[PDB]
Amino acid sequence: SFTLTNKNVIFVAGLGGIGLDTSKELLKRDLKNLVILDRIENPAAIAELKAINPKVTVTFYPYDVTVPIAETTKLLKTIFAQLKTVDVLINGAGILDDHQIERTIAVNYTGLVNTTTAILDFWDKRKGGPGGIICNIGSVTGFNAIYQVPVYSGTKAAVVNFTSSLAKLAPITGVTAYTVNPGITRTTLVHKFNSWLDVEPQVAEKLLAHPTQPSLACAENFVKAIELNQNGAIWKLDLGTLEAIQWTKHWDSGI
Amino acid sequence: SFTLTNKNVIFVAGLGGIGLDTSKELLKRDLKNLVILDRIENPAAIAELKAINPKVTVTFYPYDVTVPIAETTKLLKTIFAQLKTVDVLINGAGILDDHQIERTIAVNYTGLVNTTTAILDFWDKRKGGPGGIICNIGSVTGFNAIYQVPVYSGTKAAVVNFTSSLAKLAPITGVTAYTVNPGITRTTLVHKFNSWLDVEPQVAEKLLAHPTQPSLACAENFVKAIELNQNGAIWKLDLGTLEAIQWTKHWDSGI
Ligand SMILES: NC(=O)C1=CN([C@@H]2O[C@H](COP(=O)(O)OP(=O)(O)OC[C@H]3O[C@@H](n4cnc5c(N)ncnc54)[C@H](O)[C@@H]3O)[C@@H](O)[C@H]2O)C=CC1
Ligand SMILES: NC(=O)C1=CN([C@@H]2O[C@H](COP(=O)(O)OP(=O)(O)OC[C@H]3O[C@@H](n4cnc5c(N)ncnc54)[C@H](O)[C@@H]3O)[C@@H](O)[C@H]2O)C=CC1
Repeated sequence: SFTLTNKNVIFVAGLGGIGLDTSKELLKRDLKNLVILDRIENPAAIAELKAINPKVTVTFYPYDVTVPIAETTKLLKTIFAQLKTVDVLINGAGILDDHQIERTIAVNYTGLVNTTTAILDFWDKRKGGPGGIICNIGSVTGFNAIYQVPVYSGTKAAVVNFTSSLAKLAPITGVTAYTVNPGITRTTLVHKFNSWLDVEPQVAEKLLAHPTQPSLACAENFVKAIELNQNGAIWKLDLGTLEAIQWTKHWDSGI
Repeated sequence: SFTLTNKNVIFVAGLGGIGLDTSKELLKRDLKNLVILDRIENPAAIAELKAINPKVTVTFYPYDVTVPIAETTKLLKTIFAQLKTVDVLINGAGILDDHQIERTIAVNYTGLVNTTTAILDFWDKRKGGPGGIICNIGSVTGFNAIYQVPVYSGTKAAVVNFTSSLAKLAPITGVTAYTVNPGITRTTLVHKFNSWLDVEPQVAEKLLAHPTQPSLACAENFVKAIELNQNGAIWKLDLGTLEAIQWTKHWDSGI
């Protein structure tokens, strides 16, 4: 059975609203190492995380997912030299700002793809690596968009589809994967944000008038999903529950 | 009832395998103008297109969809100075090469989004424009991936999701939209191509063992879908036919 006990986890975007709560939730278990990679530099959050569980070593490295893949490789080299093995990679970076088209795509899709691609060099069983687990943070918008943020939603559709494909490639690579797709979660991401071409200037207000869940509840279900360790899962973390999507079979390549 | 008669159409990627056949099919109708934008330079094809229908004016402009949006704006300014009005925009650029991660995303999703965003400056009714129609070329891989090209399939998932959102924004912008999503079509795109991290080196050979359709049949159904002019349609152009797809409602924002 899978357990987080004595595991080495890399958490990209571990200091954000959902990230920090998920990091705190993870530290209730006796991981060996929790390595947080983020562009947020918050020494006080790191101090808090180090204080939760004395049995876990918490390390922070500054990281911007939009750098070229060679730079990600350089940092992974440093982290694998420090840890030797990495069991789980959580790719959680995301921005919500449809005024930033290039950056939305670079952070939410390209960066996630590149960190995954870069860690496959250390883990791919075809290269003699040990395999690994990838947990990608998608979004319910990858199933059905928030149409007022069309660019963002399309990036999340890409993450869901890409992750489902990674899971189908597990037999070849040895790396399993799944998405955790939160519903609307109360963080700074959704407190105030820009709709594409300002189609809906009151998008944040309108969205937050409907049901949401706190980041603590999302984090609880995020770690429960990790512990279930189900390759190919399309987990939905909405309104405080943990559910899973049955993706519609519209077409099949035959291969 | 919508008609292509006397319309002005901009077709990005109108000279490729599907593109050129669709351009020929469009010229069976009495368009006012067909403006082909592509990075392919094929003067013989442009002369051939001009000769199909003497009532239509065919103009070619070299164009690479990966340029920054301000460049696309400069080109569109020129086309609107040339023709005054544009009725339909077809975004059809695509590459299939999972060894080119950044370029696959830049061509298949970012470029499409940018051309759409640039033309909205001219068409958005909130900018005093006349509205318009956007036809985006997706792919069946946006419904269900070819998992051996996970980066490409994710880009197409993004196009389908983004286009659906454009259609929901029509009441605000005046710009309607739909995707045409071909199944496997016999063009040079699929004769030989690279899988992500070479997970499947014989991906083209394996895929081509399964059913494919001619690009001419795809083109016939592409123009039929344009003539149906259904805002929000998700068209599947597979095995020589045209069918709508009903997208599953897994989640709803409430707005
Ligand atoms: N809050 C919500 O309603 C939902 C959030 N999501 C996703 O959850 C994840 C976290 O979102 P929240 O915690 O709500 O937002 P947030 O804004 O508090 O956190 C975003 C996280 O991404 C990191 N990040 C952003 N750009 C980065 C870059 N270039 N390099 C490295 N890290 C970068 C931030 O520093 C932070 O760790 C994102 O992937 C978001 O798209 C999914 C669905 C719902
Ligand atoms: N052939 C197939 O099985 C399928 C094709 N598709 C899509 O259909 C479209 C056409 O593909 P095919 O005709 O089969 O392949 P193709 O390789 O013959 O045509 C690709 C087209 O995209 C253009 N393009 C590529 N990069 C560009 C750039 N940077 N700027 C401007 N134009 C650029 C090419 O010059 C050409 O017009 C693409 O969007 C492709 O993803 C969708 C599903 C099935």
